[PDB]
Amino acid sequence: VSRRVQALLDQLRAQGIQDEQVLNALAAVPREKFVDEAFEQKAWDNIALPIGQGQTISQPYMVARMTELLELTPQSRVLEIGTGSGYQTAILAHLVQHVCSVERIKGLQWQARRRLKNLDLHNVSTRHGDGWQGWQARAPFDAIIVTAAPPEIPTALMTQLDEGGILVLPVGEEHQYLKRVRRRGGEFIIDTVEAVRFVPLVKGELA
Ligand SMILES: Nc1ncnc2c1ncn2[C@@H]1O[C@H](CSCC[C@H](N)C(=O)O)[C@@H](O)[C@H]1O
Repeated sequence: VSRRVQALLDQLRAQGIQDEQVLNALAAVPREKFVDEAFEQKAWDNIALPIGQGQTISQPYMVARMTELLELTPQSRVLEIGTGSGYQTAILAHLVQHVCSVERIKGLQWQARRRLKNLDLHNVSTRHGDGWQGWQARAPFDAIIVTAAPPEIPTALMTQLDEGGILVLPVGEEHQYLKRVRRRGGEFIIDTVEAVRFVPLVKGELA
């Protein structure tokens, strides 16, 4: 593993990431493939970077943290909202049996699908759509992860959780916090994790 890669991993560990499976997945996904050639030198810096349409690839720490919170196993059926570059999608694909991923901007969904195909990842289903609606046909899910921030928790994304299912998302506008929602019998339990700042999860009209 390259110097820049081990530098990132060490930084993430120092920042409290403990799941070595998640770190191993991070190491195995060529992050540079997910940003423009112009950002090649900084592709492994622990920062967000511009991707195709006013959107950004998330900071590797935030990716690791959110991925940890989902408590994934190789049996997990996962729903991801906000494919973007496909970077987080690729990470999840290394960890679980199947990932379904929804992106509202057709241009991004299309490029992401190709990238994942190019990485020999065959356990991913991608969709151009509005993730406020989840993906009912593929439901329920053991884990749902949202990489854009709605002002409220989308109802469908609780409904589509299986028993013991975990939803992880940033919530808010002026004040955003990362939240974990767990389905437990007749109840959902909502915990607050940390402060964050994401682009909004945009409702309806597909870009
Ligand atoms: N309603 C919606 N449904 C699906 N995706 C949405 C959405 N609103 C915003 N998004 C998308 O959420 C993404 C936030 S950037 C996500 C980064 C991505 N996880 C990666 O690794 O590259 C953007 O691509 C944006 O288009």
